[PDB]
Amino acid sequence: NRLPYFINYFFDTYLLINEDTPVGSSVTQLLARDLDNDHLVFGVVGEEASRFFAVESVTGVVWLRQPLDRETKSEFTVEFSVSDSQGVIKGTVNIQVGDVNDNAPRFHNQPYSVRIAENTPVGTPIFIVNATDPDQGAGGSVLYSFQPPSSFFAIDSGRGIVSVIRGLDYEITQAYQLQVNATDQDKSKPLSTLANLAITITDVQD
Ligand SMILES: [Ca+2]
Ligand SMILES: [Ca+2]
Ligand SMILES: [Ca+2]
Ligand SMILES: [Ca+2]
Ligand SMILES: [Ca+2]
Ligand SMILES: [Ca+2]
Ligand SMILES: [Ca+2]
Ligand SMILES: [Cl-]
Repeated sequence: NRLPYFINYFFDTYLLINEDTPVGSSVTQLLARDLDNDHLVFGVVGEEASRFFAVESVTGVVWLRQPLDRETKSEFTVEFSVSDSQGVIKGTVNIQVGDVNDNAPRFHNQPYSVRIAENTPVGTPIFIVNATDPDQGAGGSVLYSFQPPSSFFAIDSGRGIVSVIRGLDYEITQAYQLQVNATDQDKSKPLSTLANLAITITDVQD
């Protein structure tokens, strides 16, 4: 009696599952060959595997039980089983959760407040802002801008540096309530968030 064996590509390489996959969704179908043409029955082995993947006994279709996330867990290995009526064969399948852009940039220590004198020289960096993004590639890289734009302050798109660009005057304007806007470079469906930045201006002699 000749034992059964798997054939699918994802026993040598890896199986990709995009993290947006609704639960109850089929992820693949396990395919095996018995040389003696036995009606094979498939299963899922382990408890790590079994709380993620349910396997249709006969068809070898594999579907998703608990939802996926790459922010939590990027990759993990799972072991599947196929029966010969007398003997179980199992094989190691490296899963890899495929990323999507489901995280808008997240600020740290907002709101923001700065205090500078009217005489602050033009080009003086006065604050630095930081927004993180955990996503993959352009989903997880940030670009800072003002919103609306400002005439008196700029912000470095790369490093999030708030510099002075037009000279200030206390007798004209004693405060400036700006909104820093952080955005990710995912060209198809991008995300963006806002932080308040309240620059108070201090009087001097003129
Ligand atoms: Ca056999
Ligand atoms: Ca996610
Ligand atoms: Ca993601
Ligand atoms: Ca993102
Ligand atoms: Ca990042
Ligand atoms: Ca003045
Ligand atoms: Ca003054
Ligand atoms: Cl805020």
